[PDB]
Amino acid sequence: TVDFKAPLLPVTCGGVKGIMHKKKLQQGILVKCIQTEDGKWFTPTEFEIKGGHARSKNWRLSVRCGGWPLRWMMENGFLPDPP
Amino acid sequence: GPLGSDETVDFKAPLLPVTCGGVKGIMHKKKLQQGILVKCIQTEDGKWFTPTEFEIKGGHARSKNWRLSVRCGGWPLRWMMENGFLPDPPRIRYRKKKR
DNA sequence: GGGCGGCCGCCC
DNA sequence: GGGCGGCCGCCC
Repeated sequence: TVDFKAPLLPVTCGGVKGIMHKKKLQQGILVKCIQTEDGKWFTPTEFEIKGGHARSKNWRLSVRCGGWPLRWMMENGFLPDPP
Repeated sequence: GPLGSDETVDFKAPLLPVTCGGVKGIMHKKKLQQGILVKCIQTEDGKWFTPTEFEIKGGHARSKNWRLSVRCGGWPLRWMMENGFLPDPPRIRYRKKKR
């Protein structure tokens, strides 16, 4: 279940599940903000690689929330776009 | 279905009437040849668009392929290219140096 | 290095 | 014909 407004977002990338912490993402892409079910932590690009999508080189499209690319979440005000 | 419309259009002219959705514009072949990021399509209000900008203006952003969503005489621009009526624009506006 | 636009094959 | 995901290279 997905609440777009929640501080924690369930995300997927190539079938790998994670939990994204918006507060950590807001600190910039060098901060690990996505935690997988074994407790490990990933930056957005690291999670893109983890999900098999290294070649796409765009975590904003490769990482999904409820099936939506994170880019769509940013476009609709649900997720900060890190500067 | 896949064919063009019934209007007469000269496919060899330097300026082509193009359409995307309901939106009409004029494509300047000489500008398209310069590179894909060059504004080459002028709408009637005078505003200018690149091919992908024109696709978005025409309501076809989701298509992500101006070669099929932009038309001339009903024909997709891909058909115009396949038959030598339209150049395929370069990605960049200069010749790459030996690498 | 990273953002992001362009290409186009594959699906529906 | 609408749709969109995988891939990659241009450039800030």
